[PDB]
Amino acid sequence: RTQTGNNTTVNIIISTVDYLLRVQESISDFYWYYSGKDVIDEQGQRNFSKAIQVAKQVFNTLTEYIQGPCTGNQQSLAHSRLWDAVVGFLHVFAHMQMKLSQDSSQIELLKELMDLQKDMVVMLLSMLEGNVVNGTIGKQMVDMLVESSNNVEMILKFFDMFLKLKDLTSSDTFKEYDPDGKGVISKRDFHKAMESHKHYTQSETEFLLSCAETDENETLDYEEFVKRFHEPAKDIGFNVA
Repeated sequence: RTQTGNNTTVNIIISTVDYLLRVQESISDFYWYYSGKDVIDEQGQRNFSKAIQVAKQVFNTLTEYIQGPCTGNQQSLAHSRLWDAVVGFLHVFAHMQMKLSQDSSQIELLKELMDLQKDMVVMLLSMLEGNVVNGTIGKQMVDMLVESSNNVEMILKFFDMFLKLKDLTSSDTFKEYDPDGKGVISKRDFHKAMESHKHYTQSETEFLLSCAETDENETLDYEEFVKRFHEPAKDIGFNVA
């Protein structure tokens, strides 16, 4: 952050945030290019993976900058352009979560995105280290949240909808559909089960049907379904909570 003995000082901490903003703008633009298209092709999907890797590394670097309650670095990121990048990532996460989940071919891209989201939330938590009551960092972070109100709401609804699935699949009223431990259940039984559970609205039910890949027998493995969706939700939502 500050080279005391040197005649000239360069803020590497701020430069890292500048690069993070520059790369998040490119990620948002590439998202907006792929938003209209129904499917993301292989080249775009790999470019997403490469950009997510770069952004994850930058987020880890910022987290290492700010941990060990480094108050100077925390104050520098507080006044830097980090909040705009966080808002952009929040928008991208809120929309790619709803888009990629429906498709069954971008599972790895969804996992990479969830890991990036987890690292962003870890960076925010490290910002909130050594916090004081009515501090400036908390005020700026809540301002960022209020600015990104809709995206956080969509992310939280996503997390709740995929966290209730563990209770749904552990319920006995769903367990009677699969009397054995084979764990393969039909889409018709799945739709009847979630409607009987009645903790899911119609929109949530149809979204969960869409998020489950269909085979020739119209049967799905709810074990792999829940292990794919619940656990990333149980981690990232815990960090957000």
